[PDB]
Amino acid sequence: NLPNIVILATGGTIAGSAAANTQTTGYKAGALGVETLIQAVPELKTLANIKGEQVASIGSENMTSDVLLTLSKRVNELLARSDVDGVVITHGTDTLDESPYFLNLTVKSDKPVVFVAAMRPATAISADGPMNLYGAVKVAADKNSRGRGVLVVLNDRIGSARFISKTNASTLDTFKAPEEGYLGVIIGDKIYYQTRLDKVHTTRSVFDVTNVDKLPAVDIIYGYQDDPEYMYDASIKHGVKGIVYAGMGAGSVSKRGDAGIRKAESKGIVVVRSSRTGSGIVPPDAGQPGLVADSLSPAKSRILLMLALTKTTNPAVIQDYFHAY
Amino acid sequence: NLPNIVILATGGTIAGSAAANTQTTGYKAGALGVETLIQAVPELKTLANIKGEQVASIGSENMTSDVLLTLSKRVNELLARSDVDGVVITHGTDTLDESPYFLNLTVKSDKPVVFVAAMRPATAISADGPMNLYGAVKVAADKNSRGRGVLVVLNDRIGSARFISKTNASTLDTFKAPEEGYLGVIIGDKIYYQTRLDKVHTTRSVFDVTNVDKLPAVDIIYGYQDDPEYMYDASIKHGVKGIVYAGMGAGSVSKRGDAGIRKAESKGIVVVRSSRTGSGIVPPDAGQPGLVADSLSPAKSRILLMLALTKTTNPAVIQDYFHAY
Amino acid sequence: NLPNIVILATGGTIAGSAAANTQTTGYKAGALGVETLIQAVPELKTLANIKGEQVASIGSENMTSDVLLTLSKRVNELLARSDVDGVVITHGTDTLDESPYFLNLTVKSDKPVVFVAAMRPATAISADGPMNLYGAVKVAADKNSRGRGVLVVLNDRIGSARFISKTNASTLDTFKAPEEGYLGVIIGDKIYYQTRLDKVHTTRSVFDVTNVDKLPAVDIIYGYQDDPEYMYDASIKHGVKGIVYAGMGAGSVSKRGDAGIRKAESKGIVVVRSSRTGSGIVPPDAGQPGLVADSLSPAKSRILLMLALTKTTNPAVIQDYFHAY
Amino acid sequence: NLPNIVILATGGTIAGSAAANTQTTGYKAGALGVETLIQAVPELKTLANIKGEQVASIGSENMTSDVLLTLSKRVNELLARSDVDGVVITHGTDTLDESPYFLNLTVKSDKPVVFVAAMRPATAISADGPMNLYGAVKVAADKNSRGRGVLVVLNDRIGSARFISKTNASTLDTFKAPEEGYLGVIIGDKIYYQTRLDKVHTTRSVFDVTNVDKLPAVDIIYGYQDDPEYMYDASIKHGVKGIVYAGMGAGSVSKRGDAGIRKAESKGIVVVRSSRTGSGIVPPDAGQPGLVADSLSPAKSRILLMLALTKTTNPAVIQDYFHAY
Repeated sequence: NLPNIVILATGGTIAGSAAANTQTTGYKAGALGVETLIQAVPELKTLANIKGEQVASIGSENMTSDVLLTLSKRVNELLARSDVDGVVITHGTDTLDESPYFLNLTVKSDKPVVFVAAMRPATAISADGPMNLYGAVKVAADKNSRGRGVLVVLNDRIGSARFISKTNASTLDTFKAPEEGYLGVIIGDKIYYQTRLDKVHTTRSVFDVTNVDKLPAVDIIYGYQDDPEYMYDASIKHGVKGIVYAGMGAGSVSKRGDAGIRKAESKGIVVVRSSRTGSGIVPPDAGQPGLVADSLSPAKSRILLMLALTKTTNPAVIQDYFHAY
Repeated sequence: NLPNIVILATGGTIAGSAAANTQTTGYKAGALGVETLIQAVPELKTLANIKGEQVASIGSENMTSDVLLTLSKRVNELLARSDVDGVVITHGTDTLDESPYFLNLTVKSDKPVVFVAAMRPATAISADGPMNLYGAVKVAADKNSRGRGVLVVLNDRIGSARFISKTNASTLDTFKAPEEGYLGVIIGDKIYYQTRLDKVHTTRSVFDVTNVDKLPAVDIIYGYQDDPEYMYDASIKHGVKGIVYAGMGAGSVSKRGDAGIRKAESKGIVVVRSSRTGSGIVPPDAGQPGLVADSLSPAKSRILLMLALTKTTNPAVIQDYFHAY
Repeated sequence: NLPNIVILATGGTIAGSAAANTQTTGYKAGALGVETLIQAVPELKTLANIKGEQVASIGSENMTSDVLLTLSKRVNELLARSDVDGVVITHGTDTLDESPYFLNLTVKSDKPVVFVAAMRPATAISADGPMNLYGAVKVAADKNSRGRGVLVVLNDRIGSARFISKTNASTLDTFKAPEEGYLGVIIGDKIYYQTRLDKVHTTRSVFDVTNVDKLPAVDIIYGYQDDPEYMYDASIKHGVKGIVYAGMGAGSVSKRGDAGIRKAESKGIVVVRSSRTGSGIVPPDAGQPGLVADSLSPAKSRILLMLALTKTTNPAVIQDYFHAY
Repeated sequence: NLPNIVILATGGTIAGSAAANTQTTGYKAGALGVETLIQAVPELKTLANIKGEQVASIGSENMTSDVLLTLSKRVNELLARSDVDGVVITHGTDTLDESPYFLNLTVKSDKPVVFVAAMRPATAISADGPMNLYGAVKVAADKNSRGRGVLVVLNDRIGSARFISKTNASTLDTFKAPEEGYLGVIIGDKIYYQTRLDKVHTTRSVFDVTNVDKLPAVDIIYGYQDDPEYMYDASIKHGVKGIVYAGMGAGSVSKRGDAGIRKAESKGIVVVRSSRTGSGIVPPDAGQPGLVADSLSPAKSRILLMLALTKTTNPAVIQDYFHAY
């Protein structure tokens, strides 16, 4: 009859009370076990019988690469059984830009992996966690929802981890993607799909971390009007593997940045040019240094280069990774 | 008799030749002087009396603050003359997020000041520089554009320096303000205003740069998963007078981020928290260090802090501007 | 000390209950009365001294000019009082395009008049009503909200009754103004104002229905590829005094439409040309019949023609109200 | 060994002319021919072997279904050959909502079929036609464009026909798909794809007009506050085969509208309910009459209904096409 699904908790807002009926102020978030959540929404049972686990309880601001490593692995572990049809994961709102994209490059299965969260506290007037969680499961248990990549579900929308991001600081509808749109929507208890991702992911993925201990170090440097050359000397003097330049316009550099990058490359450090605008593609130009991010954002570019460096260190191949993913 | 407008040049995309026709990726900017641009469109003389003089002729991504001053002083002295009705400045698009906001805070006259740029080489198949210029001048020569704050014209749109920025990396409809919209639009050789900036500016700005000669130093640090903290130590060790932070949401800070921000504040450095999303408001929170930017972007916030520091240091008074400007 | 405001209810998708709590669709609108709505949110009592009046109890789509005319009268002479600082109104979203704009033209006061609603049933898992209603009272209770026009608060945003509209059939963030933005934003128990409408309204309006009891009948015709010309005949043979056209391009006409308009005009009746695209300007064009709606949508345009015809019949004058209002 | 591409001209705004270089509101359309438009863009020779063929010289305002059925076949006939690789179609802009979706249901192949237009006259400053046509032939000639469905190309974008629509009325960047997005983009002489349509089309379609001479008439009725019922009889009394209801809210009908509907559904015709909002889905509702569009606009809903009326007449059958195309 009903399918079996597992909820993996990491903290967040959906599982976090405030101190007032309408308190949307800096409070302590992520203070809820996976046991209670079952309670609050007993309507979940009509959808599918569920089992819960506790993977952690830390703010998304402090989510770390170490955890993503432990998470991806576990995920593959449970997705491999016959009594596990899908997986839902509660997570923070501040870094939901990175976490769901990392598993997109490392889970080896067709069975659904869905992230869910909330902008309003669980005690706020008109809290969204309930209904966002309710629909996050529904898509998990759906047959048609298979083989579409890692998904993100908030505000009645269904979007891919390759495109979505938090576009506004504190609004309910922050997550979106101007250019790419959504995958599908959830209306009237029914689900409607509209489009499919046209990039490589999950199964066809070449990245595997079945047995990796630590990832390389990758920094992000902003580009502005009077940017400091010395900001570069640091990461270098700390031996990081790669650097992601979040630059002006389509990743342009000043005579101070054009200089620092070279200094870095010589030392064997890989650099990638991304934009600071928030949308669009950065094209290539032999008149400038470094490699070029496709239409990946600073945040997601770091997540790519980090895994692209455990495989190889050859520019050509790397560059070709940014256009295929 | 027709109006008196002057067009101060700086050269950018609008005045930069390409190697071929369809080539709109590899080129040189600040290669074509004012004069020629004036020639390319003989229809401009139907709108006003044009006068032009070069000042920079350099790519947008390499402009420093010591040059901005020169510009503000230059435009004020031209606006005080009983025989000048408006100004029109050309600039690149890369750092067109900063420049406009600077004059909008230092120019002391209700007479019109219009910035203008292009997204393709003047040699592209359907170059926009032409129509955008005629369109900028039309606005400046209007008698109703007076007292509206610094203006930026592109793609037939009229926008406010305080809100407008480059959202996309390559498209030509890149400049927009999702939550704020535009002040006016130009359709059919006709102008239509619809809203007015509701913040402090120009004629009523408490800042006056007319007698200084060197602005303070201000850096910008990014916020992401696993972020380092030696970045902060770098700026402290070089004498920065203030730091802008690009939070992960409502400006959240990580464990290491919390740490860095304090070392700086403990040494006389003022730090303002902005946001890496793109649009939105960072709210006050006594559970974190530094000040909060209203809804200004990391880029724009840095410009407002430079000036702030040339008149004070009382953190309390600094917070108030961000809310009013 | 504590301000005091009055609440006027007229049913709507915010007063509807449903068989279950997971029923987004399929509910009876206009089930509860103002009484209940206040009892649900005990926080309101901490913002002001509330009071209500169940003027009607229906659903958005059955609203009628009769009801409108009444509603405007009852608010005028209640804002005239000294014991009333502001008034909030509850309404469906199915026609919130038309109700706010009507009052925006007929209310004679600088005091706050706020419209509010919700997209999902009061019985639903995360009904948006409670918080929407909390904010509506909040903006009415403020004093810096004076002389701004008729406001409409929904989903934490403050939009002007002249630019806002339902842009999506079922989403919970359906009200927005692509080219004009929002006036302010409610965040962290604070309201932030950014812009001001720049067209005539309220106190400076020349339309006063105080001594009127019947408005002219106006229809709306759509423009598509094989549009028939007999629809105009049918409207002409019913008395109507004016038709709003919902043209294809920027008011483009068909052969069947040219013949159409041309026919009714001679029959002494005014026709305005609007567009079906949902935003933008409709330029003059002496080579095409009828007048031109500035940037008013078919519905906003119909509201402006009824009122327009109570004070005149001159084509020329009506053609100026469309550029100023 | 570049491909062979044919250009079927229909005239449109991309072939329009005027007097002064600044004219962009009063001009004749289609005035130019396929011959001269190519003479204007030599760089095309670089991409493929081209031919031109005139089929009409009117504007999008006057496109009747007669022509469409004619065009629909000449394309199929022209694509079944081997000396034909890709074909481009020059159109106006007023009804580019319709035409593309018509062919998307009737062409039986996998070869590219792209539409292209321009919002400015050819005589205009910074005219957008040339760069547009260049990018249009560009995609057709490419081989990774097969099996992706009919494509619309303007202002550097490649969007789908089941989603694209004219958003703004006069802007140069009008064509958008708020919730769906673009399939690909064109930056620096290189194509970038990212999204795939997820619905039945071209080949898999179950529609063929190869043996059709005349199509069934379908009219659209708008939805507003005080709507007339005498509007439904006008059609019923004229032999309409179908009616699309552009309903307020999510297809919401008014008391008067409810009567006119049943009144017709009983006589014999078929009726579908869409939205006047511009986007979103209309859910199923037993409490209301008629069929429900999926998330198709009134414009597109008609074409579909009209083509489905050449096959079956069973209500339940048709409701199933709206969910699938």
